[PDB]
Amino acid sequence: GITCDLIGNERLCVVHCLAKGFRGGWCDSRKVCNCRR
Repeated sequence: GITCDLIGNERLCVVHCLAKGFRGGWCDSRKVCNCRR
């Protein structure tokens, strides 16, 4: 599902975090979607 083509600029991932109710999300250096920030 959540994929990181962009790192950090990956709003398509960030929106998932925001949809869940997270402060936000970001793709880290591992190209993994993380939600918290």
